[PDB]
Amino acid sequence: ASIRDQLHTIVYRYPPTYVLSSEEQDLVWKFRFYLSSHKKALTKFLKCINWKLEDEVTQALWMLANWAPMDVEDALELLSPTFTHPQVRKYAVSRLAQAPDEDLLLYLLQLVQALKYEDPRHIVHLHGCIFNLCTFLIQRACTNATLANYFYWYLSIEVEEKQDERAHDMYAMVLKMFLKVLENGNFNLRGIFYNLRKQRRFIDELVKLVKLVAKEPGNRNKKTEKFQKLLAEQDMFKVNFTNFEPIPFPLDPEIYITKIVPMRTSLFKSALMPAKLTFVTSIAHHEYAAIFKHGDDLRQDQLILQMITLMDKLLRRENLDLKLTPYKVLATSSKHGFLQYVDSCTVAEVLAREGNIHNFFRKHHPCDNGPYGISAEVMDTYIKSCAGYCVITYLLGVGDRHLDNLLLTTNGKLFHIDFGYILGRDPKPMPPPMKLSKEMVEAMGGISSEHHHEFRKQCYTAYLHLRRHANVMLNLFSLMVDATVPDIALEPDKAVKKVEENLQLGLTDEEAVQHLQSLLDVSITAVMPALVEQIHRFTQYWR
Amino acid sequence: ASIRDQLHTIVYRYPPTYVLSSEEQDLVWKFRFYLSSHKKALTKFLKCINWKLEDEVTQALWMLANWAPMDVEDALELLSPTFTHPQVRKYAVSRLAQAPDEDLLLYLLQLVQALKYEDPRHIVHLHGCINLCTFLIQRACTNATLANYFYWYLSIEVERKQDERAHDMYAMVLKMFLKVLENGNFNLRGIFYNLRKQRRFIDELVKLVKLVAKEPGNRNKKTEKFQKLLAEQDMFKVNFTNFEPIPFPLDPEIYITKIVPMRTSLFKSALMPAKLTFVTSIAHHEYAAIFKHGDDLRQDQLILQMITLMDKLLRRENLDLKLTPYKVLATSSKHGFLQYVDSCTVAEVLAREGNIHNFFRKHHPCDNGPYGISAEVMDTYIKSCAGYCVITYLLGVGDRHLDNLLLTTNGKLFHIDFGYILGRDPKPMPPPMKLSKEMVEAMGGISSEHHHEFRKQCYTAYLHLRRHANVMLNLFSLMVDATVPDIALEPDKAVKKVEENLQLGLTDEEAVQHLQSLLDVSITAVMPALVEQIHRFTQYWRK
Repeated sequence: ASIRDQLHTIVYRYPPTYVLSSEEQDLVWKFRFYLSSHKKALTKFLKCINWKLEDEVTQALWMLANWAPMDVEDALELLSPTFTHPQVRKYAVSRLAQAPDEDLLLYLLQLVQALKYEDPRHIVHLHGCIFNLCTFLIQRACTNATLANYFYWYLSIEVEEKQDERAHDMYAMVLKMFLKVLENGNFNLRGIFYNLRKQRRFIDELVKLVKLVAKEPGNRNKKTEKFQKLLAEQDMFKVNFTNFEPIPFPLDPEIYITKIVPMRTSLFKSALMPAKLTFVTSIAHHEYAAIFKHGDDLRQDQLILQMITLMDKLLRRENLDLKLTPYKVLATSSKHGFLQYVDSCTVAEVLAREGNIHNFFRKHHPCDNGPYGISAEVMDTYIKSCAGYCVITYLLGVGDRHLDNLLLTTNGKLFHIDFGYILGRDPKPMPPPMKLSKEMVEAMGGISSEHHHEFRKQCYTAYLHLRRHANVMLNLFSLMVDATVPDIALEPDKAVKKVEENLQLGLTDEEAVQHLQSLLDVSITAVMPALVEQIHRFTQYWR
Repeated sequence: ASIRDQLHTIVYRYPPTYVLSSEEQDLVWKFRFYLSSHKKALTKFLKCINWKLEDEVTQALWMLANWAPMDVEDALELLSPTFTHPQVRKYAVSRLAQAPDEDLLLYLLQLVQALKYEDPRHIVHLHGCINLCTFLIQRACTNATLANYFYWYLSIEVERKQDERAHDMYAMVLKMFLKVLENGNFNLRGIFYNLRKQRRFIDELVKLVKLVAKEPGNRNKKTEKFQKLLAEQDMFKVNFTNFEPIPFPLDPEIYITKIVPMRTSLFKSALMPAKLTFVTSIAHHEYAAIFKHGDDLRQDQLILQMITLMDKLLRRENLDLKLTPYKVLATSSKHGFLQYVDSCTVAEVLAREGNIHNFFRKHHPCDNGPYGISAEVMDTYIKSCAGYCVITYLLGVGDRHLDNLLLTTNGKLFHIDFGYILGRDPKPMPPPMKLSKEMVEAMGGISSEHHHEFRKQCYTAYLHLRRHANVMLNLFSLMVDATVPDIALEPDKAVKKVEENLQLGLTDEEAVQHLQSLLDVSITAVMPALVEQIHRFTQYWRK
């Protein structure tokens, strides 16, 4: 019908986790038969059928075979715990199979959690065969070396020591099966297996060394000295850190390492003391650095970093480059991992060493002409980084921000780090909704500036695009409900709702921008002491 | 042609005071030939041609005469010093001829001011005889209320070294007008007889009032004296206890027979206003007015004309914000009349009845009513609030306090007194928007449905007025040499101050955002909970 279409388009194209559809179910259904407008339609169609009858199930399943094929993002929802039925799940797996590896890696973290939701019987039967989704992950991980790397590391965190007992047992089973398939396959499959073993041996020895450093009494500098001496001690360990045979790096399976440089290694002023390491690579003695951190479970951080990477990709697709830095994390075990090292200086360091951010930029990229005697791109990128981070931190509810927590680079970028507080948890009783240092606002030229205005403009458009891609972020959050990420595990059932609450999906675009602006304004006013003075004066007016 | 067609629609609909299109006006010239499309086309056309010297002129008039006739507002701009051509002004005055008497009444204040602009010759040759001055006179004679206001607006102005000659011109003009009335027919003679009747009365009331001031002492003492001077028959040229019916200078439709002495009271203000009760010719109806001896009232009367103009525009849009444009006229500098509306000051309401709701509750209590108040009173309150906030913002009205704002039993809120205009405040700060704390509680505070409607009403009033910006700007233009206190300090800046609050550069949503921002600061300042929250947010980055 003429209007019939709009009532339905709002349903295909707006609600994402809504149970909202009810009567709609009967109407979508009657129209379900004539027109599968979009893949988006299909996810919606699915919701009403499995509701009870088998007669309903048979008709719906046929509808599915012919329907315009779902997008991976929607397929993700299908692996979700809400839909029991074997045919829809086979279907979700077929949709992923169609996907390219790069896309598969992004989601993989979620797919590993997705495993929890499949029937154990499929997993036990495959175990029986060696001694769809699960067979699929193994089959594909074998196909491509970097995928295998991630698959392995994700499975290991899961396997190591109520319903947990059941889930651990399942993961243990997947790992034994994956490892046994690899040992057995050919040159290409065995090659993968040998490499994983080399990483496994290397990390264990690395862990032994860090523990010795941890034990040695002393301040940062004395411990770092002990750490440097240890690396250089050859054949005190099962591995010789000064030389080894090439091992694909767990953060980046693409780079082999072969060496560490004992004297280049530092420890962070951070309170857990991360090593930095340098390695050399298999190529032309290149360096890599990474961090190695031995205090917390990096899982919450990989989730957030995965989230930042995803958002960066979506904005980049729409031709919005907020110059974000989505660095790499893996955890090894809970309690160790790596993180990518990006050349950066924390804001507090910058403030203490140079008077203020502008001075810092100006030193690295002076341009007499302007904006502030700083080359424009640097100003432009600082502005974009700020807006991307401000919106992304708000959406994900990142708490516990401070001057140690934000960093800068020489190019301009700002980014965040250390995502221990997430989804509105904070060590302090307050917000602000938006997280901006007085220093960051001053860095922008203050309240009225070609640049500050530019910063707000960027937040709003960033916000609008992110809102549009709510389906993927929400589906991914849905799969992390039993995830063993601390902040999520406090009320698992509330986590997705909170992300969704921030997305402000009810509101119209014009309305949503006003909302962000509102949050932005309180935050900036409380941070700037003249604005607080102005409010003090206004109260004073009415007397 | 097509996109260039859009750039054309851009020039007509958007600005009234732009210097725009200098190299570009000849571009407008090119498509103007074929496109005397609509009225707004014209005002722009004239701006381009006339800047150049001698033949552009003859071509333009042929074009003008051929042009789809100009709207009356456009006409207002043509009277100004920006256009000095005799022909164009003739045309502008022909446009005025088209206008209804009511529209004339409105513009007539600015129309009187318009006279200051050329030509001096017209006045002197019409005087010699014994087309703008002529027009105004001819029409004053047609309409009795028109004539009334014309007379009063003239007599104030006749009561810098180069401003001294304008006075001369006003004088020449008033007397010509008065002479036409003397020499006129039955009807003109009648109006004239009535204007004179009004003078004597004004002078006799002035004498009485001066004598109340001459006596020194208490407020009760001065009222006693006032009552006695009114009751004293024939100690004055006019007997105030009863006199021959005269049309009220404030409201020419009403005639007055007498004043009631015992009913008169004096106002709280240090300079002490008198409230008079008048009896009218009809059904012993009574009229209440205020008579003020202290200050020149031209500033109050501009603001009220503007409030009245604005109300009409809104209501034409069928937005009735339930503003109250009480009529004001200044007889002379240092005395005039004010329409009186039965009202209670907000300070007065608050001291007498604890809070504002109690006041509304006293008069219109409904048990299922919002606040134990009738639903309609709460609505009329919200709307008046909204209306006034925006109008006050636009006109930059200062010196707001709780004696300045009064409430009716009906729920309307309105602003009483316009000492400070166009941004001037005795006090050093805004707030840009004026809301007492008590007013917001009266709405039931920020998290209420009424407060939301109030804001929603603000934005909407604002958007609409923006659309009618041209009328207001032109009205203001003709007020540059006005003899209003606040225009006189910065004549050149005055128009620009109103135009700036209109924010025409902004697109509609940006405009709404802008207004949200001002409302936000203004309301936070006032509410202590909102201030404390800012305290806590500031505290967040401290440690």
